[PDB]
Amino acid sequence: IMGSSVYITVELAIAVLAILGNVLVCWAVWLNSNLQNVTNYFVVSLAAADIAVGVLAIPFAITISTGFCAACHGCLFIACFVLVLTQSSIFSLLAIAIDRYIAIRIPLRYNGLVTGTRAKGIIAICWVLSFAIGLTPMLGWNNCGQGCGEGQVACLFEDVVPMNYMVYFNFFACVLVPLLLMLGVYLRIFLAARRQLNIFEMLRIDEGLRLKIYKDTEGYYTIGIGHLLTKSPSLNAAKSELDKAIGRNTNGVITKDEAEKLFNQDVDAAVRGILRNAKLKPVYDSLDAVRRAALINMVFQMGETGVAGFTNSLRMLQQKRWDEAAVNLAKSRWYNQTPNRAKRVITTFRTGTWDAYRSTLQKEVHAAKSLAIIVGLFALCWLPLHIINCFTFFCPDCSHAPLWLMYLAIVLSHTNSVVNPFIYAYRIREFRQTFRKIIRSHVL
Ligand SMILES: CCNC(=O)[C@H]1O[C@@H](n2cnc3c(NCC(c4ccccc4)c4ccccc4)nc(C(=O)NCCNC(=O)NC4CCN(c5ccccn5)CC4)nc32)[C@H](O)[C@@H]1O
Repeated sequence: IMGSSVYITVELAIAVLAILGNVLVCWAVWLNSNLQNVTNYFVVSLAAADIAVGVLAIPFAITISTGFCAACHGCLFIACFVLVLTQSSIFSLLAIAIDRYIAIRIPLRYNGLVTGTRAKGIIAICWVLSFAIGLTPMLGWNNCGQGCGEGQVACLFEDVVPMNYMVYFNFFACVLVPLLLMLGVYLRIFLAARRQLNIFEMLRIDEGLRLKIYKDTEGYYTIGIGHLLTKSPSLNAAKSELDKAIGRNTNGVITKDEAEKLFNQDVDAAVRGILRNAKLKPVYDSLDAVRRAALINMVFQMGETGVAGFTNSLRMLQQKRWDEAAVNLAKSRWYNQTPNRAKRVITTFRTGTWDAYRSTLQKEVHAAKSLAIIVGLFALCWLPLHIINCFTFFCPDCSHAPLWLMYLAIVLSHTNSVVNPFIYAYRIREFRQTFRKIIRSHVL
């Protein structure tokens, strides 16, 4: 079997899978309303980039390898488009990555930051950037300012696209940097996923963390986790009290480190409050650190009068009757009014461990494994090819990778540029379910 014949065959087999698989992803997002959030706007956008990679880029990439005599600029144009379209995937994959970072690590600012308007804008930015970079060769940086006769060359990627372009501008800027950002995103999600738990993380999950001043339920300026600054209607008075509490000019913004110093002051304040209260003091003294955190949690929610309202349930906690206490607390107005928060706090009371709060993280251990898969593929599929280029460009004298290896590298580059949404999308239950619903219907 001819080598070239095996290349064209595998490459078109990829072309089709790309089309079929990614249509599938856009189909799912079209039916299921519950899939029509903003993340999936980035997913579809990649879906689409990848469809054009399958329908256009791959056929042009094949052409580029046959070496027929073409007008240099005609063959430059074909070459450029494959660069544009593969470029679009990479960046579009990166928007997906950055979308996830914000959704997992700064979830209280995600809506008012990645809205539908901005998403569509960011997609414009990706596509415009792809053209800018991929069309650069045509604006002059190319291999034919000065066999086949005059004006024509053998149509092969390396005959029209300069190797210094591909290494210095394209590799370093359009593969290495995107990859490196994706790596940092993965790692930072991972550290969030597997974070150590304590009273600070506990209340962040229940109340949120703000690093910037916001007006509250009833118009009062606040910061961190639940920290009232002033009742005064002035942002300027608010920031002034913030500076006095922190110890520098904030301009209304703090660090996570600093909001922990605040939270701890508020905790000390709740403990002092509890110690003065004769209905709570004994219950608090009898408990262990983690159940103490549960008791303090209720207080931050209801104040101390309210917590002292649970006479029966407080009694049972003092007598160490955990299951009997849990059931008692679950009958309240508190449970019915805010059930998620209460069930987590009641489990904490039942167990003396952080389990209820740990489970809240399993959805981001999920997200981190996904990013890991994407980034690992991405490195696998894009590096051999660009590493091959660098060796050719820096060390032209030295031993070559053999033909089948160099060509496999291209095949790999195009596999990632197609099967990327699908893996991300396949690992989500809501997608996986919709896939099944089409497959056992419109197909059959
Ligand atoms: C977002 C970024 N986008 C991309 O990276 C996309 O752009 C395309 N691309 C990116 N570098 C590409 C690239 N490097 C050129 C590289 C090479 C060649 C073949 C396979 C992989 C890499 C090369 C290395 C060394 C010398 C010249 C080119 N060759 C092609 C592309 O068609 N080659 C196929 C067509 N040529 C050829 O058979 N020449 C032959 C190969 C064997 N000979 C050798 C070998 C060693 C030394 C001298 N002579 C004679 C020339 N395509 C590329 C590819 O589709 C990527 O997905």
